[PDB]
Amino acid sequence: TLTENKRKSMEKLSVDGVISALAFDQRGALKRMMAQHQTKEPTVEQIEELKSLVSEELTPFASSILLDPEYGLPASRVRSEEAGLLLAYEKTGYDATTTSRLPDCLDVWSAKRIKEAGAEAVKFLLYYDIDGDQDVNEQKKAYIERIGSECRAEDIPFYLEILTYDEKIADNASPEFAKVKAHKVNEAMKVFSKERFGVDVLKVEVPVNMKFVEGFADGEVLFTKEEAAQAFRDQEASTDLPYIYLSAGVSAKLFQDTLVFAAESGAKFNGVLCGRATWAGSVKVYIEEGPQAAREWLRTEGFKNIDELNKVLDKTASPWTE
Amino acid sequence: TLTENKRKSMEKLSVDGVISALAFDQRGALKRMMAQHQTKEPTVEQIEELKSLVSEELTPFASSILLDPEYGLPASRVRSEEAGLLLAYEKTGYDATTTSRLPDCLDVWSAKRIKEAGAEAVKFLLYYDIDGDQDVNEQKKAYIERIGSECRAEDIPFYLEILTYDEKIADNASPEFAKVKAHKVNEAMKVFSKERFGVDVLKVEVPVNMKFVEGFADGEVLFTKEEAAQAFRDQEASTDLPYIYLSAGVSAKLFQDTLVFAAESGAKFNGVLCGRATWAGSVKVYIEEGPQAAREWLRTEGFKNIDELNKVLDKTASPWTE
Ligand SMILES: [Ca+2]
Ligand SMILES: [Ca+2]
Ligand SMILES: [Ca+2]
Ligand SMILES: [Ca+2]
Ligand SMILES: [Ca+2]
Repeated sequence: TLTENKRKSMEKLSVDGVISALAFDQRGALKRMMAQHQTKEPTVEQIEELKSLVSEELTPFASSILLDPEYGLPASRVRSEEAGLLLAYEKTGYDATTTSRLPDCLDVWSAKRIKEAGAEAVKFLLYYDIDGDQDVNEQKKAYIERIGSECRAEDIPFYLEILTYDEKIADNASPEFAKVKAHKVNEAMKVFSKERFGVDVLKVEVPVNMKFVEGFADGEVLFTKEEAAQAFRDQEASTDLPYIYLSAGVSAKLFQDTLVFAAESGAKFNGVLCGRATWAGSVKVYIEEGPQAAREWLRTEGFKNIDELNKVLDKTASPWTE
Repeated sequence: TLTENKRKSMEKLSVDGVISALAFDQRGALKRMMAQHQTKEPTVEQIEELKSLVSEELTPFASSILLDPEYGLPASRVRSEEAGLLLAYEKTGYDATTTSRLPDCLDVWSAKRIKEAGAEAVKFLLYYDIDGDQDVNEQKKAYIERIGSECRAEDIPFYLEILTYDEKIADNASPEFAKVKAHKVNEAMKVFSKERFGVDVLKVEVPVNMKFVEGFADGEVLFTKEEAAQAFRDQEASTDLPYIYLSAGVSAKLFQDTLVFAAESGAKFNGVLCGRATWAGSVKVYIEEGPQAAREWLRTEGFKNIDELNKVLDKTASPWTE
């Protein structure tokens, strides 16, 4: 049950119980995208500006925006007044030399400081392999307990993002991983739905790799529609917390088709925290043609993209408000 | 100020508003004492036993005991029913290679787990140099905010221990450091007394190296008694929080003399988190004549030691109930 302040914050992040949030806390990933289109290293000024442009042009069409404290603070101050704010709390990436992918908060940040920076939610990404090293997972669970406790104290919603993996499978897009994905996703949600983690909303993957599902696949078919549908019902049965989907490994259209398939299957998901697909194309335009050009792209292609997603969400998502 | 549960825990940690706590969360430092008679590397059993012996024999005469989650959990279960329990949350020691001495919680622990382990307080040691790198201190302040937040959420008193140092002064006991100690201690207390850090009790050094104070000094004299007394008054005015003294670099007798002097100077300290000198003479006896001998040393010399300290506290310490 939400405290008064957490409920107020949840309300600021959604519309009629549905979270239609724009994810733009990309840091290293965004810089790498930018570097594709110019010779000089992308600058802090360029990065901050592009985030500000996306925030200004697209938040009128989003219930909230997720930004990073590193480059995203100016962008947060120019968001639509109707849109709420989440700030990321985790350091990006993971050590490729090991399989542990341990969580680490930004060095000079705390839940209190995230709140003071005007956020209505603390977001934190955790990599989790339910079948992995038990001592590694013990450390991960302890770390999430601390964060959930911070958020309880600061009275600010805790959005926990879970990205699954397997210590022994290098490629999550592989058929090998696809066969175990539902297990990884749904069992991880079951663990992190425990009261002791203090989570208010789970940001999670769809529990199936739709590219291998009958009727969605163009190549090999690993699952029938009924099998895929059962993975969604299992996911729904894994938690009683609000949860929202992130998009990965799929085209904007497939993600939208997945949202429809999810709702048809019985998943009562409560929205999305989705980004790249919507503003991606503006990065090239910003680098090559400049800010005003980027605005124009966002006002046209950007809007068209977010609009189509919104219409789908509007007919697929269920409200977290019971 | 204190919530109902924090106050109840605070009361379990003290007697008549005075904290006479036995500090015994030493880890590496204790097995190293056990160097006498190097019949192999000290056993985890031995370490857990000595801690249990000390706990069972001495806690009847202390208001609480501080243990480490590493070796001290068995010890904590055999503590007198009249003594409260603090558990250490920080990893011991620091990197000698660098000057940052960054804090770091025990990997598989959280304030929640500490509370679940039966503790009436979370204790955390932070090394702080008020004059050191500004970014390092930013990271340290953020870290303490997080812990302070955890403890608020779990509704458990937060005991912050501050050990001061200087990035550019190797020896803590040097005359050079002595000349700035009061500055380091008192200014750090001012910082961590701010509401945002959520500290309930400060465990701090006396703000002067008494080994250089007129009348207390065996060798050269750096300060008069009036200069020392003022440092104590400055310390009293650096915080409105309850604070207790740790004993460092001095004999049991000198520590006790310092308590008297502190009180005479106008310091309203609320007890101590000490006792290493009360059980110090049993470490050798334990690996010399076995468990039985140690118990006898504790029931005799041990008791005398802690009883003697208690009598000084009765004449010097002020109740935190203020
Ligand atoms: Ca609208
Ligand atoms: Ca308006
Ligand atoms: Ca539950
Ligand atoms: Ca459910
Ligand atoms: Ca007493």
